[PDB]
Amino acid sequence: KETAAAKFERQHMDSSTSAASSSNYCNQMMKSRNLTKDRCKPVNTFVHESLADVQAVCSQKNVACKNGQTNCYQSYSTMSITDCRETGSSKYPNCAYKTTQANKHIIVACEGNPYVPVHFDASV
Ligand SMILES: O=c1ccn([C@H]2O[C@@H](COP(=O)(O)OP(=O)(O)OP(=O)(O)OP(=O)(O)OP(=O)(O)OP(=O)(O)OP(=O)(O)O)[C@@H](O)[C@H]2O)c(=O)[nH]1
Repeated sequence: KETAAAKFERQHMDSSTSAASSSNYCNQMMKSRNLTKDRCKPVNTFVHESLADVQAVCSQKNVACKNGQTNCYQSYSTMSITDCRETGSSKYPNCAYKTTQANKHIIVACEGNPYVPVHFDASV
């Protein structure tokens, strides 16, 4: 059974220098990571850092999660990321995405023991 930490790696982890793909990165990535199987996931960020660097964020700046839980953490460093946002014309199961590359501070929710990223909350 897929753990929350494993699901965070599948949905958000793309360790590389930055986005690389043969075509539209977000279309290819959201499909291959199975983020378009039951619905078009409307917004999804990929993080192009090492897993260790992303896991380390669970000990960085504690911030309120958007839902009001208090187990969110903001990276001290900017981080190479790629935002995927569903287009207006995208309708499931023909999901389409616009790709936005950025360097931003990420905000993740962490849980468990070991305390590890389980949710991507925002970037700033
Ligand atoms: O900059 C951003 C903003 C958001 N995300 C997403 O990332 C996931 C985190 O991972 P998870 O394990 O958490 O996965 P899930 O992907 O199942 O989402 P959650 O259960 O956490 O709930 P939620 O945040 O309410 O999103 P939904 O996708 O259910 O739909 P809505 O946008 O509300 O549409 P609506 O207007 O009602 O039709 C989602 O929560 C969501 O935050 C990014 O990547 N980057």
